[PDB]
Amino acid sequence: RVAADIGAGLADALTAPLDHKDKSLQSLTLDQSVRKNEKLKLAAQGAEKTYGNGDSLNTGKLKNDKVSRFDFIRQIEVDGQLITLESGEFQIYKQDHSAVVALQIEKINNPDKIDSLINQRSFRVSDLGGEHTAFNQLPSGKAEYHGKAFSSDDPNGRLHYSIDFTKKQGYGRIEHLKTPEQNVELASAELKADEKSHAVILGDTRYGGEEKGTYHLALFGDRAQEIAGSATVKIREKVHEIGIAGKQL
Ligand SMILES: [Mg+2]
Ligand SMILES: [Mg+2]
Repeated sequence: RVAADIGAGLADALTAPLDHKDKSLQSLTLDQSVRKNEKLKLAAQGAEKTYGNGDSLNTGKLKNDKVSRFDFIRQIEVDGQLITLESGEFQIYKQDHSAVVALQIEKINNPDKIDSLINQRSFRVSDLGGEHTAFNQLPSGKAEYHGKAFSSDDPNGRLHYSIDFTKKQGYGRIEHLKTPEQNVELASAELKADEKSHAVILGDTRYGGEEKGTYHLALFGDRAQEIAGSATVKIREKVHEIGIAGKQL
């Protein structure tokens, strides 16, 4: 009930201009969710907007600490035809300094009939952004983060994570997902700078006392108020992706 209470933010995000006085995070650049030859149509609450690579999503209009959901289609022009490559649901979790996007795919183009769709489900974490914390401007001390872990058909996992800025080390946990084996250790890993000199943590996921995949957490906010990113976990023969985001209380 509370999770489903997203106000009128979906229609508003699709139809309103960026207003930097709106509640932060005010916008997210869409880069991973739509590639340069593609277009992404998001629809909800009676509205629709077309996005291309590099376009801004107006997260300022969306509810904080909730997953906002949009129906999407992904299209491309190929050989004189407008082809739908994917259709599904675009899920975005909004915080004060950060946002993370996951895509639940429902249909893809038929590989043998490109202008028709077939059912084929998958789930991936795509865009991740906000006010990145500069690695050279990290806060002092330590911090604990609480928030959401969301995977395919399961938005009710929890994230708990601890960073010691002085030791430049982080570790944490994914809890409460319905699939037991998704509730991985986010094993201790080094806090370091990425290519853009942003503070990030790249670590292993573990379950059953073995490595099962990797996780990526980026720090956001001038005091690293928040973290957001993704985790992968291999369960049987399949790799599962999990969106994760949290904030200091
Ligand atoms: Mg544009
Ligand atoms: Mg930067």
